[PDB]
Amino acid sequence: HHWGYGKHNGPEHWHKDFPIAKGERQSPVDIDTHTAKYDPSLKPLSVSYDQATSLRILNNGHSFQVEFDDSQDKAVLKGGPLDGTYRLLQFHFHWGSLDGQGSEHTVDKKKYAAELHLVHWNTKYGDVGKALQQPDGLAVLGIFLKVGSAKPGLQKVVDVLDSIKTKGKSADFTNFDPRGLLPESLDYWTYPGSLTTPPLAECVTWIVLKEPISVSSEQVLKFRKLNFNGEGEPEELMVDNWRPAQPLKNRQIKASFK
Ligand SMILES: NS(=O)(=O)c1c(F)c(F)c(SCCO)c(F)c1NC1CCCCCCC1
Ligand SMILES: [Zn+2]
Repeated sequence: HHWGYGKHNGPEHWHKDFPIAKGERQSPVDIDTHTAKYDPSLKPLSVSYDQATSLRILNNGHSFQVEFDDSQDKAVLKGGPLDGTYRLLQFHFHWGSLDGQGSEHTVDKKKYAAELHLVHWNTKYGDVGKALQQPDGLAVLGIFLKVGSAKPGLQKVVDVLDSIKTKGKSADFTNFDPRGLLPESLDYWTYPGSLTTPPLAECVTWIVLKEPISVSSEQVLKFRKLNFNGEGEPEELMVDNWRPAQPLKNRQIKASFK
């Protein structure tokens, strides 16, 4: 609607329209690495992206999102903390105005320049809209971005952003391989949480990778040239589209490693 990221419509306002914003399993959170307990019962994640079919990229006025065909079992996530199979629906990012900010999760209070979310839904619920109504409906793979060397697998995304500068713009984006956005290691933390944007539904198993990816200053600059506004309204750069850390409450963050 009118929710967004500014002073008058940002995260501190969302609770008026979405009261679960003050719920018991909200995301993101700070990852206290000394308190997260290694769980030797967790499994390696299985990330099977070999058959992914990207379709389109879209400026939705909050972020940009790369969508996939999830009408069968092509790109799927399973294992780790998950039971059953989760299909990849879309990925999007959160980023800052300055490199010292932009991530939603934090690690010992450290903020990363950006955070990538690969959003998957549990096939036992048949469609994403049903899955949003279930505590185990979605699995989101979160990957930190730091600024350093370019990520070559990101360049195709960055090069299309000028064709989707404003809200409501989209572009075919076929043949994109999300495998090129992953770091080497799949070591992760996991905890039960929520969407980080309205409706803030408490339906997500979070899987946050420990190893960040590096992206170049030029790449992240291109994110920051996007607009929150649509073609013809005052220009508002799309930056600082992150929700800060929420109370952990009665949750445990588990580590897959160490
Ligand atoms: N971080 S996240 O996964 O919760 C998320 C955002 F933070 C976003 F800012 C966005 S962009 C605008 C939301 O409509 C997003 F699509 C998602 N993805 C989902 C939320 C919207 C509901 C539709 C389908 C689930 C994906
Ligand atoms: Zn997100």
